Amino acid sequence: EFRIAQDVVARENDRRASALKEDYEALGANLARRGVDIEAVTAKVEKFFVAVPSWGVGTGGTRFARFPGTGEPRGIFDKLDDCAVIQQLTRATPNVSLHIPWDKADPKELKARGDALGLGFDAMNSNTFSDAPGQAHSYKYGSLSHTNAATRAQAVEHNLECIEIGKAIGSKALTVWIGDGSNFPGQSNFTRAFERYLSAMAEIYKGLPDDWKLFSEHKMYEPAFYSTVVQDWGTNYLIAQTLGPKAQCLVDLGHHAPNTNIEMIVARLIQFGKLGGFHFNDSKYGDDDLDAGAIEPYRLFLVFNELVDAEARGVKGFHPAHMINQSHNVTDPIESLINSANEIRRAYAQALLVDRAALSGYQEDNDALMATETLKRAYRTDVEPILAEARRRTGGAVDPVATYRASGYRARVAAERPA
Amino acid sequence: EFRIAQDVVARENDRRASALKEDYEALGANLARRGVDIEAVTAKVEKFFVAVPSWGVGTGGTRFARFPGTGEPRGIFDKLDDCAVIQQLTRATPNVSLHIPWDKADPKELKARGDALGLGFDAMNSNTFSDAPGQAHSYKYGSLSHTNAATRAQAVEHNLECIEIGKAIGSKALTVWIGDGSNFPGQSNFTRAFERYLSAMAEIYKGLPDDWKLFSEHKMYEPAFYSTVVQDWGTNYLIAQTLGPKAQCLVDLGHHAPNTNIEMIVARLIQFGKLGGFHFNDSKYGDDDLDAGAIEPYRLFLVFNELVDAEARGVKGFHPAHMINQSHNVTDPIESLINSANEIRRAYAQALLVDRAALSGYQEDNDALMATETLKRAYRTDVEPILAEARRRTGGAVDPVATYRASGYRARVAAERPASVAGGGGII
Amino acid sequence: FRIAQDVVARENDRRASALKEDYEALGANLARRGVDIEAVTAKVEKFFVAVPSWGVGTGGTRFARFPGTGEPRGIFDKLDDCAVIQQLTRATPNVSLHIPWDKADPKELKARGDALGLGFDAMNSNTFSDAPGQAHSYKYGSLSHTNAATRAQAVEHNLECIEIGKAIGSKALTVWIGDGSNFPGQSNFTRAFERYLSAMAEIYKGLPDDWKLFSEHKMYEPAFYSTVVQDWGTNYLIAQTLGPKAQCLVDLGHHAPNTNIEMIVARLIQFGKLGGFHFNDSKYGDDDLDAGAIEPYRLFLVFNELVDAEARGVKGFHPAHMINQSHNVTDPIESLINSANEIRRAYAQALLVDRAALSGYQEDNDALMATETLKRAYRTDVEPILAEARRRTGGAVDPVATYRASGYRARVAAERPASVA
Amino acid sequence: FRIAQDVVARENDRRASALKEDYEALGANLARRGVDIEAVTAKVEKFFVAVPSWGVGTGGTRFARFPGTGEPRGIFDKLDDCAVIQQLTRATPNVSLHIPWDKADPKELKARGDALGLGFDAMNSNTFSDAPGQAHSYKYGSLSHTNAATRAQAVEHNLECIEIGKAIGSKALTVWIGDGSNFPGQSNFTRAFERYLSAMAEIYKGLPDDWKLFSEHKMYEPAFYSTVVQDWGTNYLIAQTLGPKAQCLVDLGHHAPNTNIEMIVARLIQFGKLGGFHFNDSKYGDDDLDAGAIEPYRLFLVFNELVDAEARGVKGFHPAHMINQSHNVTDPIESLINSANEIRRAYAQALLVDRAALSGYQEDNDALMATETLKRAYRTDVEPILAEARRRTGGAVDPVATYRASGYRARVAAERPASVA
Ligand SMILES: C[C@@H]1O[C@@](O)(CO)[C@H](O)[C@H]1O
Ligand SMILES: C[C@@H]1O[C@@](O)(CO)[C@H](O)[C@H]1O
Ligand SMILES: C[C@@H]1O[C@@](O)(CO)[C@H](O)[C@H]1O
Ligand SMILES: C[C@@H]1O[C@@](O)(CO)[C@H](O)[C@H]1O
Ligand SMILES: [Mn+2]
Ligand SMILES: [Mn+2]
Ligand SMILES: [Mn+2]
Ligand SMILES: [Mn+2]
Ligand SMILES: [Mn+2]
Ligand SMILES: [Mn+2]
Ligand SMILES: [Mn+2]
Ligand SMILES: [Mn+2]
Repeated sequence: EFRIAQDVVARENDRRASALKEDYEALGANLARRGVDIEAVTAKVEKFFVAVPSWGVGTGGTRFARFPGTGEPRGIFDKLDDCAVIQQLTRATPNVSLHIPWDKADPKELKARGDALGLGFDAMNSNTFSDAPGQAHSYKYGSLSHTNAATRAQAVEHNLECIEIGKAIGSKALTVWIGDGSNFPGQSNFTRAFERYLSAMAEIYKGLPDDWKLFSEHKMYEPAFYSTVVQDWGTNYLIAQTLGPKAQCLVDLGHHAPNTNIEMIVARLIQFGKLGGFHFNDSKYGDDDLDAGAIEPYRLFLVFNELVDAEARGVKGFHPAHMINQSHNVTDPIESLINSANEIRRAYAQALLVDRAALSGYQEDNDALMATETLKRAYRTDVEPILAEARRRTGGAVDPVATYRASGYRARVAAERPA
Repeated sequence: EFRIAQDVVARENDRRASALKEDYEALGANLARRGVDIEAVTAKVEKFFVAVPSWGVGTGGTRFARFPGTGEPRGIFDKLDDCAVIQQLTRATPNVSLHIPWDKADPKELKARGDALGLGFDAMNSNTFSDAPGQAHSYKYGSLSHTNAATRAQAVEHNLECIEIGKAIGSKALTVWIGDGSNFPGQSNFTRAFERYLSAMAEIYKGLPDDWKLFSEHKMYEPAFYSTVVQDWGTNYLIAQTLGPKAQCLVDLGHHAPNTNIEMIVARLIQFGKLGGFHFNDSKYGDDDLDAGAIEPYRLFLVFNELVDAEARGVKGFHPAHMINQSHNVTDPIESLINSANEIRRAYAQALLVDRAALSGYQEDNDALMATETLKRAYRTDVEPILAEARRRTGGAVDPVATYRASGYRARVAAERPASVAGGGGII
Repeated sequence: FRIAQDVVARENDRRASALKEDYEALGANLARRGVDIEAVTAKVEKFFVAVPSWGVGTGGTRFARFPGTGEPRGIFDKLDDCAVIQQLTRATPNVSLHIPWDKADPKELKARGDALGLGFDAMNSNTFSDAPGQAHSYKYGSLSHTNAATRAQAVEHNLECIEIGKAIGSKALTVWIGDGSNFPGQSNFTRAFERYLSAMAEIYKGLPDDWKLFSEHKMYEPAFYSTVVQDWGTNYLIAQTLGPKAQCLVDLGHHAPNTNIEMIVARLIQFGKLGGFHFNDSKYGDDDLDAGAIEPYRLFLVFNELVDAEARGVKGFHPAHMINQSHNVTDPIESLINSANEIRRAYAQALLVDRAALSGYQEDNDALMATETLKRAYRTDVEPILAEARRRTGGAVDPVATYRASGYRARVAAERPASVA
Repeated sequence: FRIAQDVVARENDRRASALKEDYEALGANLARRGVDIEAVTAKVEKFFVAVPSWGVGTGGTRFARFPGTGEPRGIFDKLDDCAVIQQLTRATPNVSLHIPWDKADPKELKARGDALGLGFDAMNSNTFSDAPGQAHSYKYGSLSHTNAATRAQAVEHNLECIEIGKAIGSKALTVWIGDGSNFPGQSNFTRAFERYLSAMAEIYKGLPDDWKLFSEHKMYEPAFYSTVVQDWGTNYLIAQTLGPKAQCLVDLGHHAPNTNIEMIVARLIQFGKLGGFHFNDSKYGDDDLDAGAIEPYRLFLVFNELVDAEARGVKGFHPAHMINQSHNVTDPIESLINSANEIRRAYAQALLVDRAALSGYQEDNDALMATETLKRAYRTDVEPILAEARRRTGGAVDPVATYRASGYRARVAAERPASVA
């Protein structure tokens, strides 16, 4: 089925078709002069997918307040319905990331709804950073690394349950992010807490299917404000290496210390085969969870530059999971996810334009200026025509947000859902 | 009234009296050899007070979750009862800061309960960073600087109501902290938003009694994640200078960019007569709101060093409002506030030990090493005996938290108040 | 001509066809967006940024300096090199001098400038290092030093900078000092600032009627605990205290991690104290890297504030624009060329912003479309506009390629002896 | 003896009475706390930290260097000054050399060391700067340079450092390089690291059976975009890859803002790769300030992790301790004296932590009492312990006071020619 009327999509596409043809043909000619086939780029772009977070479909908030908009989803099924719009218009978000227990519901019904909407499911996300109804042990002082054996056991069991749910809907990975840490010096013994965490994760790994991957995710701080067990990529590497071949590291762009060179972390994990996936978003201060590329678009391009270089270097078996992990506090969640998915494809497309042979030459000759200008020649290229054409050719909209607004979807769900 | 039984306080004090006498006498002898009269220090420490936040006695949380403890206060009345315990045991927190509309209630009752508990009221706190039930205009996109005139008017009226409540309870100041800002480049026109904020604040200023002060509080980020209207002390100064004599700047320790020299900001505000007050807490990453001094005790000392320097140079018209502004997510709120107030008095006491004459001499001759060592000689001094003796002589506890736990207060209120439930924090 | 005209023409012709195709395509796209590319190119052709005399030589860190070939031996060699940057980019007609590094007969400096087609921007004083024969050391400070005689010496140095500037055509003095402390207690924050204010008041008295005095803040380095002029708040206090001729200079790399710099720019403009800019890029500290090489969007956002000021009708707004960088691992001339290009790039994109649309989205709190409105401008590849601007004004379509084709570096390497001691 | 024995004795007797009072008072307080002050003093007396030979000379920034009087020039003058620090603090018996700065006949160095009562700690190689006559420049890197001959030259230099070390009593080589990039694209992150690992493997082969190889990470400077060995994660990969003799060196000021450094220390210890420390303090970047002058609690928290290990004697836990600072505005000897003091101070306080009580509060999740347990130790003024340890071992009760009373600085100023009177 189609959440957005096909006639609206056709209408809004035809309205912008002439201009797109002009821009696409112009870009094609420019690229041809640069020895690049625009068709080959568009072909790869229409194959690039990034998962949308079920929890980012509703309006997000801070510890100070939540300001919901109209037609907020009542649950996971409404969320899937809204995710269907993002995929229909961008054609870059075929899979949805579920969060348990936030999205707990009959797995069979979830799969049924997903299939009907043309949506698949990406990595499952466990939640032991908050307490659920009737929970025997609280995670106030931790979960997988809690000092209490029974609490760690309960946390392990929760993760295994997430795996069961995922196996029923077609998910092939479990992402584990916990808030475990301390707010005061001395509250936790750094090493003992990490030892407890490794032991618990070993139990989860033992219950991990052999066609699944286990992603551990580091974060410098929040909710813990003094120390965090899985605080950075170094600790994360130790975890993945210790657990096994199926265990890898997930890199969330907003989880690093100020000024960190994140693209280098990406390169390092790839070199040692532990880059499991990404959580895309942008930020300026902390884990701001803003729309991808809205603050620092070049950094996003530089991360993708390392991914494309890995392919160019001949790295094998490298298929990192791509997921958006954002909070939309002051915009229509659907529009933000739409443009964020767009921005990720934008950075990817520009990375594909880098003249790898030229760059390699400038790197070997230590021609720093031309090496950086080689990256800029790709990054400065406005690939919007490629992104728009890719969408058009695949059933999407030339201008996703414009078509979304022309459809009146928000007003529609606002009337179908409570205030 | 005595939230904590006097027999328990006396008992727990006598149990530690012998050791305290020994430590106090030893420190007194050491200070004497250093030309300092311990009695003079203790006398000033007993008179140093810092306000406790009414909302601080309840367990706090993050956007990810909240894990309330037992006996959580139901409202302002329960909160005042808990604050009374902090004051009784530390004798450093006689005043409480209210937040509206969280603590809205009959002013007469608030004053009556405060007087009965031996508590006064510090600066009022307005709230236009969240929406209340039945509110006509949302603050989602701002309040005092919102693009919608009616929304700014509503925010102004709210602040004026806070002043009215404050006058009725004995308060003499209004602290204004808003989340106003943007999460995306272009969303807000920096200049126009600030102009709107200034115009609205001018209206609030007009409602200030002759003996009141208006404190604007800067914050680098959160809830706004790209830009914030009142983002730093520079913008804050422009605000205070523009509004008038009654307008000053409030400095919250955890509201600055990484590595910022906060003690210099304090000095600058004092120099230009705009240091309105402080919001004490500690942090390591962002506006962590941790227990004061639990992370960087020396920084707290350095801030107080600037305060004592001004307090010693007879800086006239210098009465900065001191307040604790913390969130207690993994401890008993009352215990943390107790030790936080203690740490603040600790930093103050150590600042009092600094040999100002010696320091000035080393500054003039550019003797950096001895200048810094002069501060360290004061900071390295364990003033706990002075803090404990000050509490003992004023009706407090030698060891506040030990006495608190010995009284069984938490278990008591846990049995009198309804149970709470853990839940999310606001992310979804 | 530092670079042979036949080389510039040859390299321009080689790229003319492609430039025509790209410029005409961009023109059509902009026309569809309601923008006149000719109007934008006409404005870009007139955007100038000053080149630092000290940036034409290779820079270094406290750990090492690795000079290249043909390093300029003095200010005259430096001006000759700056002439190359102006000839090829046509965006750097003025040079910033630093005293005493560039001390020389003002008449000779002026004569060399005129001969090369170069002017002089704001003068820069230096009381963050000791020169020979100095009666007092600046080890513990200069304008804010505890010793009155030392402050007096620093004041006289700044006045000498003004005298030199008056003779060569300069109209402003930029004052950046390292004054601060490395240890808590070493300095009395307030007294040090008062000392600074008194000294600057004396320097202000020496300013001609049409001159400006720019004070520059910096969070740290060389002082690692406190710095007298540490941020824009202190800087504003200085400017407001000194008078109408005193304004603040904003150096992009002098702010705390994560600082919203573009907002500082907006605040200073609102209160009429934005004197000028020191452009460069950075990732960690005051890295002094080529402008826009690290965070091109931030550079655009700063220019967005500058263009908005013009749109709001701010009167008498003529901020000074200067590049302040250190080239440690590249040919200084090439980096300055591309840095000047990046600055014009950000400026050009700022001009493309549909502010009519932006104002509507801001009023309606449509954050998504507001940010997308800025992005539609920023995502636009304005290189064809920059290249055409150069073609029309005697510059090179591809400045660095032309510079390399000219063999200029090898030429000066053969003419200039490398320092041995 | 660099410092006259009569001066040391005189300045000790002058402060003996007060010390007796303070030491006894602290001893009584600790006894009421179940702690034997003597056990602490005995351990403090044996805690040593190496002094950098280059640390006794005045340091500077990229903007300027302001030398003091009697600047030591050459390793011999430097060792003479280092001897003063050891004589007065008794906490710095070993000196760390830096090659080629300290190049000299090994037999002569060893002889001078023995004569002054000084030993030698880890050797430090230098491939972050170019020495005269050098065949290949390190401008674009050293061990990870793209040019094979340059990497070979860097490897040979490090092997030479090992040979010098073997001749003087050293048992480790610390490798810190500036290798990195200033621009995105300049370096291929992975290939540069591959080259580094291969080059380090060659240096590893030259290590005697009882030697250690310490690689040191640094976020930035001299590289301002990326650094090959940028953090502890990369450092761990290096040490684990090279072998048992390879470990990581943690320099306090080489981390990103807000980093929890004590956790990094704990992680390295758990995996047996904590080779040693480079002590100093900072507020902004790699400020290289006097240890504990800015954040004394952080220093204590680092030592809390060390003592937690020293108490149990963890496998592979025998960290080398070294001071790595730059003294730009103080007498280098005085700063090193007080820095070594602060290091012993933090160690002594960490020794006071009631581990049993702490472990209990950690298991019960009593965060408030757990942190208060650390504070009870940290708030304790251990100066009497540090002073008594010095007095009992031939040092000075008040090191800096004795240093000034001796007139040493004026003495060496009279023996050493400055650049200018
Ligand atoms: C939504 C949650 O946010 C995190 O990035 C933690 O900040 C994690 O990846 C998800 O579980
Ligand atoms: C509790 C609130 O927190 C703030 O510090 C803002 O972060 C403000 O001072 C109070 O209103
Ligand atoms: C080159 C110098 O560098 C500064 O930016 C200070 O860091 C100043 O503007 C100039 O004097
Ligand atoms: C003195 C040098 O400084 C470093 O810390 C690098 O910043 C290194 O450890 C030493 O070689
Ligand atoms: Mn994430
Ligand atoms: Mn996150
Ligand atoms: Mn506050
Ligand atoms: Mn706050
Ligand atoms: Mn500058
Ligand atoms: Mn600078
Ligand atoms: Mn080091
Ligand atoms: Mn260093």
